[PDB]
Amino acid sequence: DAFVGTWKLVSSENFDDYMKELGVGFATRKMGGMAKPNCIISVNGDVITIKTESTLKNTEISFILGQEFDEVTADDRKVKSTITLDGGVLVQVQKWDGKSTTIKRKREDDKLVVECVMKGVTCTRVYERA
Ligand SMILES: O=C(O)[C@H]1CCCC[C@H]1COc1ccc(Cl)c(Cl)c1
Repeated sequence: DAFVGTWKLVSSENFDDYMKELGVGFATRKMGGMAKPNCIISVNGDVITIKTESTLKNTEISFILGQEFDEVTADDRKVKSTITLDGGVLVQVQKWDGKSTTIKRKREDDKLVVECVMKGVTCTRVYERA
C-alpha cells in the first residue's frame, strides 16, 4: 500500500538507548547500532510480510492484521506480537515477560518513519525508498 516497497535506513535517533531499555547486551547493541538495514514490505491478500535485511542479521515476519503471532526478534526475544492498522499507521506491540514495546510505522512525505517506545525511551528511525 503506502507501505509496500524496499526501504533503506537513512537516520536513527536514540536506538542505543531503546535497545538498552529492552535489555540488549553491549555486543548486540554495538552490531545493531551501526547496521543500516533495508526493510522490504509486501502484501498478498490478508498477509503482510516485513523483511529486514542487513549484513550481519536478517529477520522476517508475516502476519494478518489483528491476529497475534509468535516472533523471535533480532535480539532473540521470544515475543507475542500484534499488528493493527490505525489511521494509516501500522501499530505493532510486542509482549513478553509482562513487558511490552510498541513500534509504529508511518508514511510521511518521502519517508517511512518508525517510532519505537520502551518505557521512557522513544527512538525514531527513518527509511527512504531504495
Ligand atoms: O528499524 C526497525 O525496523 C526497528 C523495528 C523494531 C525493531 C528494531 C528495529 C529493527 O532494528 C534492527 C537493527 C539492526 C538490525 Cl541488523 C536488524 Cl536485523 C534490525
